[PDB]
Amino acid sequence: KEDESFLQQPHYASQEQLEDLFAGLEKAYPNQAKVHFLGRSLEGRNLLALQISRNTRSRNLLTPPVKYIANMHGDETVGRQLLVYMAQYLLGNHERISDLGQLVNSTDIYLVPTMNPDGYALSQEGNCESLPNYVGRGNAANIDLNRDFPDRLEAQSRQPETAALVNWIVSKPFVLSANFHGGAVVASYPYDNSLAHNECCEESLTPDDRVFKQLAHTYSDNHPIMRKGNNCNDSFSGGITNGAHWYELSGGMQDFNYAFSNCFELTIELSCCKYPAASTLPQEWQRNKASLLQLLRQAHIGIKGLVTDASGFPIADANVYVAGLEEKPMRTSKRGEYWRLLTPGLYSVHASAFGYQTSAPQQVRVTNDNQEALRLDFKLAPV
Ligand SMILES: N=C(N)NCCS[C@@H](CC(=O)O)C(=O)O
Ligand SMILES: *[C@@H]1O[C@H](CO)[C@@H](O)[C@H](O)[C@H]1NC(C)=O
Ligand SMILES: [Zn+2]
Repeated sequence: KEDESFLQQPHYASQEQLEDLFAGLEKAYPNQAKVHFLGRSLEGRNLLALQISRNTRSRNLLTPPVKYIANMHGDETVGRQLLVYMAQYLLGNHERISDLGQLVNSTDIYLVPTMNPDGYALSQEGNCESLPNYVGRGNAANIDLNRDFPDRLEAQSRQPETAALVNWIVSKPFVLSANFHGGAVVASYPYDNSLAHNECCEESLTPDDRVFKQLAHTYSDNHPIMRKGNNCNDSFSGGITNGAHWYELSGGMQDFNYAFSNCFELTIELSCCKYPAASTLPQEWQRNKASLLQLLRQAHIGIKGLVTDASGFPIADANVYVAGLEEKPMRTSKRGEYWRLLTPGLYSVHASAFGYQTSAPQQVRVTNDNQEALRLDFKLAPV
């Protein structure tokens, strides 16, 4: 069975240990592991993302790009190690274990163990609670990166780390995403704030709330402890919550994904203790293992397709609308691809684009039973 050797030596991987491991994977696995440079922190540390794919050279048409980010708050560390574990796990098992082999073949996966090296470096292993000043939580300038992203409710010069990720997030048609935090145990989804700007305990839901709730439940349902809902003195029905309803915050990465791209990002809290000890890590792995795989496979629900010429040629930046979800259109990729995550049910989908007559609508029955999103294409005539 499984090659999970990465557990035989519980410890937190340093910046050097991380760069070193990502290079090894790249040479260990020439065609499926590739390292991407996103940028650098204030203090020179590399912000890196390991891509895993069927073929790292390109992205197969209609393969969903997805990302996992961790450790944006430097003192919230478990997610960090879990992503380090995932990388090894996927690679070293994908040819041996069918499910995984199939996961990897069908999904374009990016792993970012840390997004705040400087923050991490300043944090102290063992601290369940953050430090004085919230040192380690924010970056080297002590600003909270989860307040530093553009807000949907209203041109860089943010923190290096923010800017890097902003650039990245809009650079590819990411379909699904999650970022990991510590302090509590719960699956949180958009929106994190509202026009009312309420302190807490008031839902600020998303047009795609159903799907979001399905995503959050996918992770929590598969997490033996999160599923409970009464962790760290918190009470979260079904182990999930709306960001805003928990408490509002502005400038977060989560809502930035949704509002400025196609991407559907969840916020996931892994532990009550922000920075637990290594010996804890092997347990955290076994719990989150299923929830991290199953969530990834949620990037396959709904539909996907091509908006194309009469020349049968891809229209980029086309819009694909779903009746009742018209406030969140999908914008096609340069190759005219789109993936529209959907809850089970039946929908009328249509596509439009400037200089093109808006397509006639198509009705589709979305059962999320099969391995890959239902194909559904569009040809548009120029006006
Ligand atoms: N209440 C909302 N909107 N989100 C909770 C998750 S992010 C939060 C908690 C964390 O850092 O883990 C933060 O402070 O950024
Ligand atoms: C994944 O891709 C490999 C190589 O293309 C192929 O041999 C295999 O059938 C695919 N599916 C898996 C690993 O289940
Ligand atoms: Zn956090």
